[PDB]
Amino acid sequence: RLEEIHARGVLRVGSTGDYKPFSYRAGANDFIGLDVEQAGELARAMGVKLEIVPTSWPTLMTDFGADKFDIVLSGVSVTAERQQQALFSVSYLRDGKTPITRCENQLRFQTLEQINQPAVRLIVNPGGTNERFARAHAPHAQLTVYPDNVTIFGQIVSGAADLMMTDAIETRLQQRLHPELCAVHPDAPFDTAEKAILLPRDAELKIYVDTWLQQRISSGGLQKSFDRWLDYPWALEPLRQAIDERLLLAEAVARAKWNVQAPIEDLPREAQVIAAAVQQGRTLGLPDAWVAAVFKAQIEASKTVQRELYAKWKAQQAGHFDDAPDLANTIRPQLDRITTQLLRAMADNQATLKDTARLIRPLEAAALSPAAAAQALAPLSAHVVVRFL
Amino acid sequence: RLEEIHARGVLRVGSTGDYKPFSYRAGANDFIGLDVEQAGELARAMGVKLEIVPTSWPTLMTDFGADKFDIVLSGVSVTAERQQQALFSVSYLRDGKTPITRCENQLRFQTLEQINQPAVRLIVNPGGTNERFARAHAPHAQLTVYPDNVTIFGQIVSGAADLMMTDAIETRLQQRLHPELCAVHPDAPFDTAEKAILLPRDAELKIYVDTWLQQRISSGGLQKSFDRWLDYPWALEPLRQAIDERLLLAEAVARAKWNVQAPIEDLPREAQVIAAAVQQGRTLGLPDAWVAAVFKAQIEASKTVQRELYAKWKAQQAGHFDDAPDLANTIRPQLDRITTQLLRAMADNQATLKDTARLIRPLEAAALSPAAAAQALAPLSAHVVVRFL
Amino acid sequence: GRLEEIHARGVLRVGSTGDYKPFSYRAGANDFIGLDVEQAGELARAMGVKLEIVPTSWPTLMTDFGADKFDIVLSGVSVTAERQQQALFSVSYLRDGKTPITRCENQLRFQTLEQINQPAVRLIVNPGGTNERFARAHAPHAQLTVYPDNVTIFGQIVSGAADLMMTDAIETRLQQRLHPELCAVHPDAPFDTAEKAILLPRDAELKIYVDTWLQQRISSGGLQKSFDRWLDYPWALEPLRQAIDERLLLAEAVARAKWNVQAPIEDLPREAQVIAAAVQQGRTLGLPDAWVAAVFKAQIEASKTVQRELYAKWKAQQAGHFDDAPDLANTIRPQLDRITTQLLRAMADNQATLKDTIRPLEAAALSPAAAAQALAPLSA
Amino acid sequence: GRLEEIHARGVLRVGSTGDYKPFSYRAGANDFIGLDVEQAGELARAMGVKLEIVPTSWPTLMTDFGADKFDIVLSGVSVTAERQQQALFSVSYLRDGKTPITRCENQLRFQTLEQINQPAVRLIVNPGGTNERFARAHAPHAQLTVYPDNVTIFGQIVSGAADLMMTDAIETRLQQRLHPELCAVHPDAPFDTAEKAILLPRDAELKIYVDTWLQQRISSGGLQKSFDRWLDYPWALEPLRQAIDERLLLAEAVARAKWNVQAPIEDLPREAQVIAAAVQQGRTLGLPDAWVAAVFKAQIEASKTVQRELYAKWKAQQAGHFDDAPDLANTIRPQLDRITTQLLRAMADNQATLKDTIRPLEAAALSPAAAAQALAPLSAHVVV
Ligand SMILES: [Cl-]
Ligand SMILES: [Cl-]
Ligand SMILES: [Cl-]
Ligand SMILES: [Cl-]
Ligand SMILES: [Cl-]
Ligand SMILES: [Cl-]
Ligand code: NA
Ligand code: NA
Ligand code: NA
Ligand code: NA
Repeated sequence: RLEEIHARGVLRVGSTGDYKPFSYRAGANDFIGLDVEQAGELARAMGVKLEIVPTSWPTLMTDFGADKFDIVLSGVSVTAERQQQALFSVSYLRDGKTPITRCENQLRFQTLEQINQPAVRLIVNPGGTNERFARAHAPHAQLTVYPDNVTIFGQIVSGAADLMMTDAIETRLQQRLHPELCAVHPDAPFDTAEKAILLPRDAELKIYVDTWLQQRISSGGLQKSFDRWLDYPWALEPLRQAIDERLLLAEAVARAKWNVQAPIEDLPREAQVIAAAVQQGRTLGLPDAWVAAVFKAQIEASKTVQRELYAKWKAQQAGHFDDAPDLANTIRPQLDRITTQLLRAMADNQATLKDTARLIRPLEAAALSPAAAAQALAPLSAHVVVRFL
Repeated sequence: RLEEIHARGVLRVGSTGDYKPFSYRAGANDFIGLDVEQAGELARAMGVKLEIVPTSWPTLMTDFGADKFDIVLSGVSVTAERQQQALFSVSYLRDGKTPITRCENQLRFQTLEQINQPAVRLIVNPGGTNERFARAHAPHAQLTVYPDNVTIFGQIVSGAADLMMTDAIETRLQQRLHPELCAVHPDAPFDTAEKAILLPRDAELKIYVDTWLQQRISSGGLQKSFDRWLDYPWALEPLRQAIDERLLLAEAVARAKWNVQAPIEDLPREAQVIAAAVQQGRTLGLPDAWVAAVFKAQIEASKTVQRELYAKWKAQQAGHFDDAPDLANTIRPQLDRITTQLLRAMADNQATLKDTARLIRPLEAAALSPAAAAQALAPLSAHVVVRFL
Repeated sequence: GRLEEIHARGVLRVGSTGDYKPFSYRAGANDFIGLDVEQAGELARAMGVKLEIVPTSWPTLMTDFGADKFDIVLSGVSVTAERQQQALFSVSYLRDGKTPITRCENQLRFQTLEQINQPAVRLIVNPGGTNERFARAHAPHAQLTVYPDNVTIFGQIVSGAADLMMTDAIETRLQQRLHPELCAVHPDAPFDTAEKAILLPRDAELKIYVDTWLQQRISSGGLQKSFDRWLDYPWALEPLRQAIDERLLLAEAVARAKWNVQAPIEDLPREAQVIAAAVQQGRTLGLPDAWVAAVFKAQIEASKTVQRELYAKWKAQQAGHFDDAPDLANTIRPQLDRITTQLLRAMADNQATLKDTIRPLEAAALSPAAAAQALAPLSA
Repeated sequence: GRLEEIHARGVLRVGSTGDYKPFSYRAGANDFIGLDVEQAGELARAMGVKLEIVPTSWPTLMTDFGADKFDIVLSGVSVTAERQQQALFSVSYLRDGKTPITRCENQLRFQTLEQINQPAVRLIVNPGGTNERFARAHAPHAQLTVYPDNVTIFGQIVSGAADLMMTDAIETRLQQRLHPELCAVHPDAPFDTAEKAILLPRDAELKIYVDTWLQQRISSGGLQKSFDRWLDYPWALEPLRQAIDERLLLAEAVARAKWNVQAPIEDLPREAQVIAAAVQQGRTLGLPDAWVAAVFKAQIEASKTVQRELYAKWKAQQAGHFDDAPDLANTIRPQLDRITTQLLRAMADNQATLKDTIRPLEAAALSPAAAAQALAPLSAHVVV
């Protein structure tokens, strides 16, 4: 197998994309997380390209049998069912299952006895170890099997189920994401399992991966990676998406203004944007001085992109952009939607935004203008956020 | 002393008003809580009126020495400094100090050793046992002293301090109020203290109070009171304040409209109120159908008050109300402020509003119109809140 | 159960340290006395069962609890959080806490925890305790010897071997009476507060039972009464009683030895010497002679009653020679003279206490008549 | 410390149950052997300190840990969450878990947990264990006897007293060799998974030390090697050795008794009868007589060497009469005949195993020469 990879020139890696902090699909061709980073390092070490292949827990082993990928790096628990068809690496992590529920009912679900009874509405994603564990250790409970995820933890928030039981590390993270949810004794889970790399029945590969892993572990490199991706501000990932998406749109804004040969400064639009942001921010209890600064920065950043393009296009004496979207009817609506998103992210994650060596990953739109990207983030640096509050 | 009370005809009771669930000043002449209810029962038993006298922890004993009140019922810990000047009753409760912090950092602050070091930002209210305990058992930490005890737990939510150490029962409550906060091992506090009634140096009174208390305890009456005031929806208390204050203003609205003999229906104002509420609600992620229903009800309730008054005043041939405030300039502004408050309370406490035998205390404005009061609350009954979500 | 498990087993097992007058004192044997032993009694009666005191100590307190060696603990136990981890408590029957005890000269040297907490000062505590925890927390700079017997620990202060101890203010009220040289430091204004309550296991129905019982006792004045009794109780007399007891138990050996040589029981020379020597020694302790003579006459007559009963028994059995019987002149009579000393010193301390004024001696097992004889001149 | 406290104290204290071949077996005495005893050894050497095995058991495992009876535990301990509460673990040196073992006829009767979990079936486990927890969780309906000795528990299945046991697949691979009548049930496909690792105390510097040590051992093939050694190790011979040992230690009593009557050491009648009776009994067990005779000749000659050494010692001391010396005819010789039985049965089981292939007997304390004599005809070459 190891030769087939070297020949094909590419490591195909299964990843569910549903399991923060291991493997998350933020969109696009944009997977992030611990096990995505590791897949990266392994590819580099073999001297080949990486390809993430999407999978899911229900489809995991059938996708393996169809040879859709070479390995799976996705916070996979070593289990015996899986050992039937597959090899595993040495473990890189030790975890296992603990409950997550609304913060009121933490005491209602301390024990498997408390949990295993017909009163209780249990929820799991399908295919999983999470499904197997719920069927084995809580049969009497009422089990809905809910075939989506990231939004499965919504079902508990909204009272539609009572609790879920999942890996204690998933639970530590989801309690940060949903403040209304709480992890149940995650330092003392109900059981133990290894996390390791799913491999095919090929011993030379297993030896390769294991040697690789043991090196990474002993040298501190995995420990480092674990620190990064747990202290990673998963909560700020929407905030980042909003700032990012808004800036990338400045390209379209420029195209449209260019066609009408509008000037870049549009003082009416600036006043409205800021005035409307402040109003919306007051309803969310944000202070106005700060909201204004934030949005001033967003505008100034946009305008830097615009100015760079206008310069370029004046030099070209460029003409008319044919599939440029409408400013009033398409674009400006999108921008106003994002303003909302951005303000809400500011409102929720005021604490998370004061931590300092817990820091966001870099914007896509530094590709477009690194200067503009800096401008946009400037008033969300911890020091100014503390300055305001 | 017991005779001086009977003579004066009034029991003067210290209460800090800062310590849910014992003693809270919701405004006004409006104290509520366990120890306010108890002060009530003691007054009744002596056959006298109750007067709450405001105090605070910093002023507690000086206010006692100035004979500003007879006793103090306010979740007061028995301590030796206080025993110097004062008697105590028998205990009605046994507690003591445990940390509260963001749900992430539960594990960071399990122990006093973990807590007592210069990295950590500790916060306490002044005057207290809480201040004395933090100075004695955690000197190396950074201690900000933040002189308002109701909004102090905001400072932790918002990352401005790391944790607070306070009575484990206060911590049980504040974790319910702020879902993002979590109590640290409140079943296993760092220490123990009695809660009891602060009394003056007079033995006949002490015997009276103690006999009273022992009766209340043995008969189940205190146990009952404890159940009530812990299951009391403290979270919904602002929501209730907003609905209440808004309805009480309908009295002013009627006075003003009466002077101009305006009609009660104003369909423009109705459309604007609802339209503006829905908009604001969208920014808070409330669903619009529900916000509209809620506010329809608030309007219909206002109009019921108006109609009752108009009828009354036609019968009286009442004249002109001289100090009636301006509708456009004074009143309608206030109403719009309260709309904001009300929406935010809806946004936060969607879960709390689905619990059913945890129910709010009755509105002040049932004095004005019980029918209107019913109308206003109707679309915040659990069944309709669940119907919408 | 738990309340049912007790009713079934037919016995209430109660922890008691036996080291903490006036709550719980082990005078020997199966012979516990004090406030909390009396209370354990009343609770047993109320449940309609027998009482069994189970010995414990402060260092072993909670491990003994976890091994289910007893049902409850009644022993002047402070409510503390460590103990609340494993256990329930009753309602408090007392509110107290820690205050210093020191020699009466140095009362003013140790008014405050600042005065106390410094490296000059020699502090002493019994181990296991709240007393140990409090000394470590509130006086770390002082020099701390940990002295593992709580009854004779107050001797160490008297004798200058430590400067002070810090303990429950009620313990301090008592020990200042027992050692006239020691004085309680502001016991009406202790350094802190604690509840005393009954340690219970994690069973709510029992807690409700005990609490209802206790609240009754408190509200009716019955606990207040019990407190008055057991503080005004003449604790001073307990060594005197131990000495009379030990001396009488030796009459068994005396008889064995005399039997082997078939000596007669009455020995008028020995009687005169014993009394004469007691009186002399008593004069040095300022005891009046008439009284010492009476006391020791009684002790002699009591011894002889034991002897006579045994001689009768042994004549009937035709018992032979007792092989491991100690020598009279060389082993036994020395021991008797040692105890005479102890007995006289106990008399000398408690001359006042013996105007005010009892359960049986251990040696009522041997001869109840002799035991009566021995106590007779400590009436009145 | 902790690593410093060990270096200071000069000794590594290691828990071992002594009940779990091939990891940890207590043959007696201060005589532990196995994979994890060998490893404990290597770790001690690496720290530059002496080893002390501290006995423990599964029921007492964690309480003994909390009482600080030892530093670490190396005993084929599964990583479990209960244990993680009080304790750290090393990296795993093995991945295993539970599979059935039963008589070779009933292999097909117990393929699945469904087949196993029902009231017809007589299940057996040792207590304290993961083995007990797993049987209670995954097979409640079965009849569960809890049999508190883990070495002879597999006898109960052989003898039909229970139907099967469920235990670590590696334990099952070994016990099927030891009892030919028993068979492992799909040990390449267990019902579940667990790590084996070293139980450590809450001290991170030590954990780093042990882990670095272990990762080296693993990556270099040294643990794989050690696994091969201790599975191919002739465990069958350990009872045989116990019987030779016990029999020789009795020669001390034999001498005491003969000394009191000043009997001579050589007794050619007794020799002929011992050998004659052993051969007869051996024929019923299908042992060949020539070999049994050799073995027992050696046992006799070895006994006599002990006797001679003691007689010499006692003549020099002019020792007198031994007062609590047992009777020869009535107490001792019976015991010797009981052990002969044991010894022959151990020979009968391990005829194959005695084509392969030792440490000292306990009775080298008594006479090293005699101990050599006793073992001499169980060198391969004499099994001609
Ligand atoms: Cl998994
Ligand atoms: Cl207080
Ligand atoms: Cl405490
Ligand atoms: Cl205590
Ligand atoms: Cl006295
Ligand atoms: Cl195990
Ligand atoms: Na010290
Ligand atoms: Na005194
Ligand atoms: Na053995
Ligand atoms: Na069963």
